Amino acid sequence: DLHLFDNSVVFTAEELSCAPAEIIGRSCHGTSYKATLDNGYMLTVKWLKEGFAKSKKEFSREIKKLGSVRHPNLVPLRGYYWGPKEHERIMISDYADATSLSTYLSEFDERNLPPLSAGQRLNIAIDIARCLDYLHNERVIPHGNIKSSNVLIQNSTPSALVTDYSLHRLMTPIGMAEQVLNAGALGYSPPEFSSTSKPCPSLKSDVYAFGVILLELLTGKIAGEIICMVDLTDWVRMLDLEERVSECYDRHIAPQALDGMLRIALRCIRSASERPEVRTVFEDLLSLSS
Ligand SMILES: Nc1ncnc2c1ncn2[C@@H]1O[C@H](COP(=O)(O)OP(=O)(O)NP(=O)(O)O)[C@@H](O)[C@H]1O
Ligand SMILES: [Mg+2]
Repeated sequence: DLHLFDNSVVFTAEELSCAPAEIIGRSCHGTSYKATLDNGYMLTVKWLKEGFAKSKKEFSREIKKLGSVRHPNLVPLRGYYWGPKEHERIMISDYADATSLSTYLSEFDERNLPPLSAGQRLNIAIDIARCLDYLHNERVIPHGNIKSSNVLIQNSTPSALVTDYSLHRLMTPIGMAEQVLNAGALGYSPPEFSSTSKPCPSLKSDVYAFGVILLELLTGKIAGEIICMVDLTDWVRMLDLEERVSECYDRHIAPQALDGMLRIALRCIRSASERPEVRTVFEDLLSLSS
């Protein structure tokens, strides 16, 4: 059983299974593969861990809502595969020849790549806020899985792409708990998640996680790395109170835009009640490009 949302990208279930496939990576959700169709079309084949996918009726209903979600800065979801076995729960999207933000930030020196300039960092940030603006305001659906590994950097336009959106919409409580736990471990969970036994990703949690991304863009540090002081967000928050915010900036980059980005990032990581709406954040990041 293979379902395609549009007639734009068409293939068989037997064509997908007999396609040259290579592992992209593994996560809390499951594993990602790159599949190359006969005509050159490249797809992302994301297998959800067994027990993570909701029952067929709910999953189909929820994923069709996600299938209609389209934005230039969001990677298109083309379909899904539902097989006779319990492990055969696959989400199918476009494949982008890119490098993720976390891979760029951590392994840029090892690779040929030059560090991201101050302008590129502002640009990535605007492309992400643009996408969340649309999700939050027009579709009223949270991403809920924001992390630097879900931000893709490509040479072609648009420079930044957001992937793996709204997965909590398709999962059992088991699936959702594993996602929240992993986001907590990586540092993307807001302070209100501590007060709940079973917290759910939301429009509010997205703005928090977006704040952590802005901090990774500004410092050049991955969110889950411990710092001698300890938390990335705590580091910046502790440095700010001690009048030492400038010291957080990546040594590979100070343009006023970085300070603008910092004031926005700090607003994003405040309590739910003081946390700005995503349109305000998008507009404020956008004013920095002028
Ligand atoms: N198209 C891509 N180009 C480059 N890197 C990618 C691409 N897709 C995924 N990656 C990276 O490969 C790894 C696996 O991606 P993925 O399977 O989406 O897991 P994740 O991003 O770690 N977590 P999640 O998406 O929430 O399940 C991550 O380090 C991604 O940043
Ligand atoms: Mg991903």
